[PDB]
Amino acid sequence: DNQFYSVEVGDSTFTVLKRYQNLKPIGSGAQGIVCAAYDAVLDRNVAIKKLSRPFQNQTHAKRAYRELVLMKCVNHKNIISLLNVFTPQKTLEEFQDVYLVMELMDANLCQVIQMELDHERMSYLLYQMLCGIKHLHSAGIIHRDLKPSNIVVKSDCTLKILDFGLASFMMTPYVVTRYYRAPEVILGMGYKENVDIWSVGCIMGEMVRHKILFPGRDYIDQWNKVIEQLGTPCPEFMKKLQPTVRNYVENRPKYAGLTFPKLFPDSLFPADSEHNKLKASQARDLLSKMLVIDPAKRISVDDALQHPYINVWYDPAEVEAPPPQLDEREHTIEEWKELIYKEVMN
Ligand SMILES: Cc1sc(C(=O)NC2COC2)cc1-n1cc(NC(=O)Nc2c(F)cccc2Cl)cn1
Repeated sequence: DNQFYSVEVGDSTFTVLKRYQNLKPIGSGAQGIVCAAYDAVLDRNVAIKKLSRPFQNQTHAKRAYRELVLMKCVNHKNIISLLNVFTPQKTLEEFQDVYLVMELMDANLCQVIQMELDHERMSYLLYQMLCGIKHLHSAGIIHRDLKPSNIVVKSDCTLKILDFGLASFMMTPYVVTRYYRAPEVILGMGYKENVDIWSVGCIMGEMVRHKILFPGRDYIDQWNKVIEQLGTPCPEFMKKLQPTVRNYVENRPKYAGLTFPKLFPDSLFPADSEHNKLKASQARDLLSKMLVIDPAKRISVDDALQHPYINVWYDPAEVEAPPPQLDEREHTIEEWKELIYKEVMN
């Protein structure tokens, strides 16, 4: 008789529509807790994400509102699409949580990165990330925070990006992962679409090396790892930095940088047959063109899709699609609560 029922999944209580049965924990990040469930109405398995009090603070509220609005806009096989959105609370006064429902995937890209992948699967996963980023860019969305935990895949190698990136203080224990951010984000520099190509390079490099390329406690250690491996950037890049940051960057020790065959040796690639030897040199070539500090010299998404390691998956039906407003204002808890509540109640 009650439209909703509640079940305990670890430390989180999930109050969901009775169509969703056999809820089980699968993962969790920071914005919310996630469960697998059987949807008895659609006769299919789904993933349910709980957003607890999204209006509680500016950081939570801006992301919750933006991702609800943008999700209804974008329509791409490599970008998340919601099956349902609901709240168990009946009024704005009582409104507390938002539940988002999507197709159930099998793993996040962090799990995939740990496995040895042949060139067929590695290049197909990179092709799909580039198709998804291309669709985001066509909709006027430049991501800037693409990372493995926000990318999901199924057993058949299909892939979907879960979030829309950057729009600051948080009193929670969870710290954000900054290892995939481009130099232009690390150094507050101004950016174009190919800021996301740096993140694809970091992901690709980690798939090969099975270790994060540019780790660090904060941007200080992270920038050191970038220059130690790729080398000190050109003076043309140095002239585009803001004066205070430019002084910091030009006063670090000078690094020549390691060659891409040295950063990614043949030992890390399946290099047995002539077919695989060519694919490994093509994979290194693409890494060489994405992991470029200066965005004026870094490869674009469209040119990355045309790279010989990627273009073996090209097809006009999914590379291109028909494109389609613009929100970014500060609000009180009450105003954010009503903006998110109105979006949940279409
Ligand atoms: C990372 C893993 S692991 C795994 C698994 O164990 N599958 C086996 C097969 O039966 C159990 C499934 C997934 N998976 C995660 C999502 N979605 C979100 O993380 N967020 C998310 C959401 F849920 C709902 C809406 C929005 C967002 Cl953004 C989808 N699939």
